[PDB]
Amino acid sequence: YRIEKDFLGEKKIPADAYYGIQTLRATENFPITGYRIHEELIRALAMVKKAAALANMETKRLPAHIGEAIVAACDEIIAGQWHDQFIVDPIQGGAGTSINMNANEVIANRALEIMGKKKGDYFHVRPNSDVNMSQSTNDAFPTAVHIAVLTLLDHLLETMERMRDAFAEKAKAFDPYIKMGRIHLQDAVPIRLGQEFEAYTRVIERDIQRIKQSRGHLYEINMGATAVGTGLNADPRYIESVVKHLREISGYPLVGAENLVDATQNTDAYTEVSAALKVCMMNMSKIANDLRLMASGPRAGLGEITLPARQPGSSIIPGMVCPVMAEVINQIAFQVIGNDHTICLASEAGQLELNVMEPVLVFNLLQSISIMNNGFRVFTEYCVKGIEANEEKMKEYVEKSVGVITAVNPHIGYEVASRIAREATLTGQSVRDLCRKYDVLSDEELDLILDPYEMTH
Amino acid sequence: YRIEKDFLGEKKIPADAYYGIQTLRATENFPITGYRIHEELIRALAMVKKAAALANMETKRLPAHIGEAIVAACDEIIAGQWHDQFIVDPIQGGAGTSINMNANEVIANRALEIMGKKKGDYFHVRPNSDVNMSQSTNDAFPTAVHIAVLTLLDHLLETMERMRDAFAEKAKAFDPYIKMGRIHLQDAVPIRLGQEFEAYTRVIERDIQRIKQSRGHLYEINMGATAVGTGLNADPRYIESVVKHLREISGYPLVGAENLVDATQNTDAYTEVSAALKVCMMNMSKIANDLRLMASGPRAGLGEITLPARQPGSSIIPGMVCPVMAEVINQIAFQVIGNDHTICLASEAGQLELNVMEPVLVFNLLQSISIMNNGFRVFTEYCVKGIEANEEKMKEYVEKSVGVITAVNPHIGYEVASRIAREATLTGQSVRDLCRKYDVLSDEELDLILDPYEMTHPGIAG
Amino acid sequence: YRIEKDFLGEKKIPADAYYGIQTLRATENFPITGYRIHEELIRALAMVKKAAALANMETKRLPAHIGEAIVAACDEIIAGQWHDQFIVDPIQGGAGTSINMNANEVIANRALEIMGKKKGDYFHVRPNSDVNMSQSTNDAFPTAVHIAVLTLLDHLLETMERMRDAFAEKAKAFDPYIKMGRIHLQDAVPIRLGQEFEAYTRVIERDIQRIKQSRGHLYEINMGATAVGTGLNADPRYIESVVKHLREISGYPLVGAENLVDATQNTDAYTEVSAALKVCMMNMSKIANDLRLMASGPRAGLGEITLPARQPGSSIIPGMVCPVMAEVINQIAFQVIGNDHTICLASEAGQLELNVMEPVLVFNLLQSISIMNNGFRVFTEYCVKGIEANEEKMKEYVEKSVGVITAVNPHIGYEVASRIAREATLTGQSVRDLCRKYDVLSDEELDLILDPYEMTH
Amino acid sequence: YRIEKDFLGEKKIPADAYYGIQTLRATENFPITGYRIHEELIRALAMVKKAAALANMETKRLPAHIGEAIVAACDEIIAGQWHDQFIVDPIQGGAGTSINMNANEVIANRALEIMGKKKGDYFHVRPNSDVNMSQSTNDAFPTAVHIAVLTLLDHLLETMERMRDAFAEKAKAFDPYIKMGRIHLQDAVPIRLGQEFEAYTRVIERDIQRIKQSRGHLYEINMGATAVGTGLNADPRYIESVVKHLREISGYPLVGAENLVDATQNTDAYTEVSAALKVCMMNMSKIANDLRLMASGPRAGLGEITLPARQPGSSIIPGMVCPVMAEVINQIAFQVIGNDHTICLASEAGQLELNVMEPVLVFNLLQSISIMNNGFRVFTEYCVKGIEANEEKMKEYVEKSVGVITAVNPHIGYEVASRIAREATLTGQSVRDLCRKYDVLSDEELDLILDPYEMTHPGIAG
Repeated sequence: YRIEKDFLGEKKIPADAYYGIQTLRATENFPITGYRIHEELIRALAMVKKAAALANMETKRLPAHIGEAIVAACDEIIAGQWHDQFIVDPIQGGAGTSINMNANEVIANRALEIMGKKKGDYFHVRPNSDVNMSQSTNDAFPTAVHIAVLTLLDHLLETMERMRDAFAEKAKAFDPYIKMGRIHLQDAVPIRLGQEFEAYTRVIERDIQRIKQSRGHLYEINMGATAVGTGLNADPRYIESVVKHLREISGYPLVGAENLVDATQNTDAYTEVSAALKVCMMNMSKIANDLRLMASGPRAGLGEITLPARQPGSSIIPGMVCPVMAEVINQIAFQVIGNDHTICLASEAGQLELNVMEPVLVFNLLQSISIMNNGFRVFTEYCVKGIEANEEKMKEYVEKSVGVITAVNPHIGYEVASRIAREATLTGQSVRDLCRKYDVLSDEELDLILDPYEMTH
Repeated sequence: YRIEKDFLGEKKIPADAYYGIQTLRATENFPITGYRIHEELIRALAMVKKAAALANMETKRLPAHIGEAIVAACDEIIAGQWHDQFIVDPIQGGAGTSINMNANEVIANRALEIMGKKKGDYFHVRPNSDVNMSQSTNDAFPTAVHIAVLTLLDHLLETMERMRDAFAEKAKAFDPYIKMGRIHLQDAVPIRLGQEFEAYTRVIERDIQRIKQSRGHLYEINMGATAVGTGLNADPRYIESVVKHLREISGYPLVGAENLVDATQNTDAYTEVSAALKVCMMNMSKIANDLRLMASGPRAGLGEITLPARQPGSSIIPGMVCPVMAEVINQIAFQVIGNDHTICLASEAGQLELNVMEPVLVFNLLQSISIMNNGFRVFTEYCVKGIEANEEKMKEYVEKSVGVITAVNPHIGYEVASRIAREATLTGQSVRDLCRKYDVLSDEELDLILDPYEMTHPGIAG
Repeated sequence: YRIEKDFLGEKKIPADAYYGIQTLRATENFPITGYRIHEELIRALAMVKKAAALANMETKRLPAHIGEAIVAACDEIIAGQWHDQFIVDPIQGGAGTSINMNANEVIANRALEIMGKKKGDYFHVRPNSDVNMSQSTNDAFPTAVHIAVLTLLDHLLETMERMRDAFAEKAKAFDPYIKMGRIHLQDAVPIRLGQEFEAYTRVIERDIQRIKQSRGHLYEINMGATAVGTGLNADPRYIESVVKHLREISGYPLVGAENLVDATQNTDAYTEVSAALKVCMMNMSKIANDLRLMASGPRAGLGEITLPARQPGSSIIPGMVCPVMAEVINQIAFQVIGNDHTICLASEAGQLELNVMEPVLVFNLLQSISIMNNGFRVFTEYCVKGIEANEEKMKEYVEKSVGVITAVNPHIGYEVASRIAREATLTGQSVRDLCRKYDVLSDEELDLILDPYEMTH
Repeated sequence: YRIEKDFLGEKKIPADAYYGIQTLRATENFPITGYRIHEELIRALAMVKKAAALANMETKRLPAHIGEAIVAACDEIIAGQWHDQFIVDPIQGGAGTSINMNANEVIANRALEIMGKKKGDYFHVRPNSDVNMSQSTNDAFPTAVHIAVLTLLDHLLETMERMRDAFAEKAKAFDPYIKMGRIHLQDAVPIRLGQEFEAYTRVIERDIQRIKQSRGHLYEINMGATAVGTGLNADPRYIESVVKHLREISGYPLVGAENLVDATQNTDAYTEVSAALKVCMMNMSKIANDLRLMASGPRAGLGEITLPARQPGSSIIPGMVCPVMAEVINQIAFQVIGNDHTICLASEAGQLELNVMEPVLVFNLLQSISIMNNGFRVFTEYCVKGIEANEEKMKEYVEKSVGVITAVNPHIGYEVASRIAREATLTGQSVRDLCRKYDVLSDEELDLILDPYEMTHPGIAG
């Protein structure tokens, strides 16, 4: 077992632990969710401390002795080694200092090991002065967040690009199938199933464009802002360097933000991304609700489509297939939305030079992106691609629908057709037979006028 | 065009206008929605200034010649006269001072008229010193709000009490009608339409109880808190009196809040009411969505019920009758909810001794209660009461339904019924006719097992 | 008094009223808020019915007799005449049919008058068959909404462009004033007031760009979609015409949307705009909260700035100036946000070929835009432009702040300065005198190192 | 790697695993958050399956040899053994069937072990037929949730009861300390720090009462509703028993809900609790924001109080101690609220006889209650109890404060004090020293008028 000390006092650290006291304080201070910070944040945090070491060696302020040990340790965390040592709670006080410190304390103790030394020999490698040199919480943490968010969004757009492709196929596959369009859930006018799926396809096209764009503002990073944006204690040479390194390390077209005070106090890049995602899920939640409708049944329901069975839907009803893949999408949407409200609240709570609510914000932000990526992947494969149509059921609905009379409207007028249609719904007779009862159009005119393939117009 | 002044400068007031400069400033300062403050708040504001005058006369500090003129003017605003004059915007800066002052400047100029003077002759009847004596914005405005909110809530509960009665009838009416219960929209086991409507009836019973309770905290009023809650420069005798009067005037069992600092800085009474309403509308929005489904018609949908036509549903489709009464309920719910978020935000934004966001809060609060009361009234009368069943459509679904096999399960055993169920799904034949094809059960027996009542009670249908 | 009839029955219309029965039904059916539909929607509705008349004459299906009377009536409503006759409730059932009908019934009865005839002579001019020809609720109403929303957004961006200009001046004006940056509300490091106002200026720059972009999707309009998107009962010639007219009439670069089924069932254009606005107000609500802080006082408070007095702030405290212009901005933000939640809910509730919740949606959407435009206009003039600084109070804060020791950190190290800073806060002595007590830097090194104008970095 | 099958096909289960195929499917189907379902739900799930076994033995329909093995396995999960095995994702399709089945497949395979068999030997102990007898997803899962929610709420109220005690002490401690009340952040009239803390104390008192009440509706449980609420194929004797057992097992005064259709389709019990919590956190988030203000320090801010340092506040600024305990409260509030929106959305999305969104609902609900209980515990101990006052800083603000003129107003009159107040603002001198400069009041008199207690009670400070 180790022992370490701080203003507050002395603390017993497990000897296996690469994490230090400031992390131990925060695990005691903020036992809130007991989740762990997103994996992709840890990776990003390591990329930053590395670029920071690299830059501090380039400006001959950090000894290459220490910096290379740090760089070595970073590279391992980047590779995915020491994640289990990041143990602070995503929901935490101190504006994300206890996250920054968790990285500082782990990268140090593992740079020690790599110098052959032992953990807690902070003398050789110092969390504050060496790992975190030229840096504050207030530039490292967000710069990480920016890179994390970007990586996840890029995963998202891949998954969505695939999802769009999936819907697009079903557009083509179902293009020739005729069905009843519904409006207020009331039977309206003929439409082809495939036109509905094109509709889905295009809203998704748009979601992709909006989420793509949300990234633009993230490419700007506040590195070398230090405390407030003033960039005190940072050498412009370090600032120029640490960015180029971050650009190389990350593989992202990052750029120093033109105003550092601005990029340090404003959280609008995040609210913007969340906003784009919320929109996305509103759309998808709807499309989900549609599929669940059309798949209602299989007898006392619309029964226009069928979705791949993925599990026994019920515990007591034999032969129960529930639309569970859509359902999960619905539920995800409810998350993302609720998360947006958290994000927004947090974004607003900012005061003067710093927003201290960044943690819960980022927790929800990153969560939102991940959840969607997962939901979409499973939904693309397990449900969407496997959707099948009941054309005979769908054609039947057309053949027994008053609503076809919307085609006889420009010859007979809305008033003469409204009365024929009110009579047909009540008596339950075909529209054709009530047009021959009133003798309002001829039979050879009805064969033409009341022909279902009027969707194309 | 009369001229008035305050420590900022001078303004031209129309001479017709009973409202003063501080109101003019606010109409310039906050031209935001250009709505007018709720009618029921104006009434309440007048009730308060009246109780305040009455109390200030009773403690021999306001001259009876001025107070009675004020009381007279209040009584008219209560009766519904001078509402046109209230012209400040519900969304406004200043924590609701510009509302308080719009009541002060109108009650004064009309108490003037009533004592034979002319408007603007403030020397005699003073907005600040007389109308608003023993009072701050921070006690008059909320105390009004509390009375307003209570009156509207009481209208609401009457409307809902009536709505629950409406649903309850449809529970009884539809009690014998059998249909397919749905689960994930998939066909499950039989249920009677009336059981669904009892479900609606009871959630509403509960909504009523929650909204009823939300009122408790409103009965406490902070009158005589003055600026901050310390109650400084206000006489306990005035505080005791002004409450007593407000109780008589309003009709409500109001009580001075035990802690005035508390009742002046905390807005939790309001967030509490909103909360109760949000819950209410979640439930109703659901019930609405149900009805819209069950009325999916005319042919390509469930078609289990029909809701009264109230208008031509569509402009181009002949014969379209839409569930527009339910639809409006859905839309209201979305408001109430969004409003709760506004309310909550505003309630949280409080700092130290005062919450300055009370206006938008109250705007949304009062709006929510009103729009609900209205939505419910119209929905009760023009939809719920007029709902009818398609019992032959509903019974048909049962008769051609696989899930019915759960009811004849204990008399055939799981093995023999697993095969009858797999056969009925494939062939698509009724399970009754597959029970006498196999001749596992008698016709009389099947009458008793596939009884509307028997398939839908706890027990084994035997 | 007039009398009119429909399936439901006979109705007594005031004789003065240009509105018909279908409007009377809806005023009875939906006595919800008793507001009136936005003025700018009425204007838009008229622009549409006009383009529709014009197009129906061009395709020689509407008699020029009737159409020109309609066009005449439209032109007056456009000019702002008959607004008082639009009396249906913004929150209403029927997906916005009762709005469409209110226009139909007013434009007809006023086209009658302009033919010398009398109201209720629907025989001459028919609400359904003539005013509303080639049209459904489901294309007229949204196409209007699209034009309304665009006009209001354009007003908004003007107002905001002006607001940005206002902040930008204060950036320059306050550039030389030094103050204490605060972080978690704790005193941190020097910053210039003007850097704070640049921060405000740039977040606003960004808001403008996002709101500008939100418009793109609105330019696409679904005109000639009719019921469902299929475009049944609409002649492609009418479709081509009615757009070009709408483009000319409106003055907007409108375009027929590539898919009509898509633009008829998806409400993502609206959720997108709301989203952009919500973000905007999060930012502004913050900036507002900042100003109210810095203007706290005037004695027991920060007292770094002063805002124009705009009214007696209090009823009993003499000499009370409250930051009421900022406060109203805060309150507006709370609206816009809550409205976004309404909009989103409504947008999601869509089912199959139509979203029937469009009304409350549009009510909140249009409201949001208007409220902001108003709030911003008043806030730009009445508060922002008049903001004044208390430099002597702000300089004083610098001169008595431990936080200046962040500048002596790279020479002394974080550990030696953390102890000097913990001692100075407790004892309340200057940092200089505790650096000469420890003799850790010379006096000529402190004159340089602890010099406040380190913000520039 | 054992092999299992159901009507979809075959799967390879690790042999270590007590979980079955239906759980494996769901872990594949719903790899969403990769969180695990709350611990307290697992406990509850086990309590239910136990009461269910017990009841099915008591009604002579489950063999005692299987039931006791089940009961044994439940008791272990209750005791906290087999939680590792619960592996389905809180956010999942299927309305919480995959949770029910994860309990069924684990309790079975471990009841097997306990009757000497091997896992996968379902013949003997069957997930569906035995573990889940007399039960559907739609009664077991919610009944669990109800018990879970109750247990966490009871932890919450203990924590809050303690929190209110904490604030209440600071009310007493700080009762004599005078400071400037603020209004719109502008200086107003004197108030005592302790009055502010009593305000906090009482809002919390009220939060407790609201959360207490939210529980009432949870005590009603839908056990024996089976699929839809009709309760078909479940024996009233089982229903009477299984409740009785759940009451003993859980400790809670549970009761069979009068209407089972109602308690099966309505989710208003949950929206009600969330609502109460949201209100709570609005209040706390405010109180938090207050404390952060008053602790704005060290020099360039209010500096009226100090909160216990709990960590180095900053990484680059030496000496930075931040109000991190309050900050965490703020952040929690934002969660709870956002979660309420998720909950509400989900509650509304219900259709007809079942709400299939119950999982995300419950995930957020349970999360909200937990994170609150934790936030409060740590905030009570590491912040509230350790708060200290800067009474000389606070008294100084009073002594150099214009608003103090409201207190010496009745003894000088409005005319003479209007001029002393305009002079004190300009010159910046204390109003006490301007009262003896003009010699309008004696020093002894000023002691009594500018008394901490006198400036802050109802009355006239004389």
